[PDB]
Amino acid sequence: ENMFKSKHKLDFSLVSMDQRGKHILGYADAELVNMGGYDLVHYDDLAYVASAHQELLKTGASGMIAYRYQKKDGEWQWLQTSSRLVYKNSKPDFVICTHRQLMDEEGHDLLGKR
Repeated sequence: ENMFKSKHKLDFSLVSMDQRGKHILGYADAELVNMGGYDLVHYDDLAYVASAHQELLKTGASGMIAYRYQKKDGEWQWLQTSSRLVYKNSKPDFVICTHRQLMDEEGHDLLGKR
């Protein structure tokens, strides 16, 4: 359903985002090129995304229960992301992420459980 995917480097910087994700967030391709992994992450969620970044690179998978990504209009879009390392050859190559939109009341309910 309203789930979208995005490709990232191992440092979490954006490589690609599907059209559904760009419609939800409101950004064009030129606005997301060479965009850092924490660029649009809410200040209150920097440490949380950072720890899931460490779990991802050490284990190969990670799950972010609820965090905030700033939309182009200024509003905050709560997300629920599942990250995984994709292997080219037999080395970690890039990161694939599967997100899901969350309502404001839903993301704030998960804030105390993440």
